[PDB]
Amino acid sequence: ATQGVFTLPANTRFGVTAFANSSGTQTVNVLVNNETAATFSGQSTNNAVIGTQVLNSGSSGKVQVQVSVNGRPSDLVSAQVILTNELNFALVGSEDGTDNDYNDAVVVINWPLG
Amino acid sequence: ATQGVFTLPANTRFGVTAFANSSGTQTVNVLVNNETAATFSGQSTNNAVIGTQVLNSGSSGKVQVQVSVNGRPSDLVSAQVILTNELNFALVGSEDGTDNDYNDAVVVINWPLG
Ligand SMILES: *C(=O)C[C@@H]1O[C@@H](C)[C@@H](O)[C@@H](O)[C@@H]1O
Ligand SMILES: *C(=O)C[C@@H]1O[C@@H](C)[C@@H](O)[C@@H](O)[C@@H]1O
Ligand SMILES: [Ca+2]
Ligand SMILES: [Ca+2]
Ligand SMILES: [Ca+2]
Ligand SMILES: [Ca+2]
Repeated sequence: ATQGVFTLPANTRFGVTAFANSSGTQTVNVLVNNETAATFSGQSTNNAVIGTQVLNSGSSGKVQVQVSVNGRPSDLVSAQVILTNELNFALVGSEDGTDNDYNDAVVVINWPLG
Repeated sequence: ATQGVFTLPANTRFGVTAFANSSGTQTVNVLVNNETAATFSGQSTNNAVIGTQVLNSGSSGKVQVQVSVNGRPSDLVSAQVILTNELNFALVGSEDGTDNDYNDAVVVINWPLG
């Protein structure tokens, strides 16, 4: 099934943050309305933040997260969680190798802000 | 019900990251084995990271997140979500006022690392 695609409320500010836990350099692309709005790149095996950004969901609200390592797309896992019917989380995990820990690039999207 | 308390695997490294979305300074306390392991403090209305760190779940694996503003404890919402039976997220939201957006301090715990 398709992973890493989330439908946010339109024209809403959201935060996106990426962590790295891999020997390979992780590249995270954040797509809004099917067009690249942010790109994070970095390497770390200690959960270092390779990028954090505030974006706008745009007119369609469609937000897609893509992860790649040296041009090869990573396998993604994703889910959305809503707490007390207000606080939203869009979580993405990714695997670039064989150990299947799916933390090589961890992307957290949270909204609302402010 | 009790919120902000998660049972992690024992002696396991985990990342903890806090965001701020409020006019008040957020004080986030991360407890391990009922003892304060880390304290984040900052103010932001644009989802700025007021703290990110790698900690150890300890001999019991008990991790508690506490949030307070000007000494007054905030109301917490929390849940844990596991993706592909391996990737773990512990999420915390907090409310310091009356608008009930529960993003004033957002804490995300993720494991495993590396
Ligand atoms: C090799 O590059 C694979 C890779 O890096 C390891 C340090 C570990 O994080 C593994 O999960 C990751 O896929
Ligand atoms: C005011 O101090 C309350 C406070 O700050 C606002 C800017 C908004 O973020 C609100 O949710 C927060 O509780
Ligand atoms: Ca991996
Ligand atoms: Ca890894
Ligand atoms: Ca609030
Ligand atoms: Ca707020």
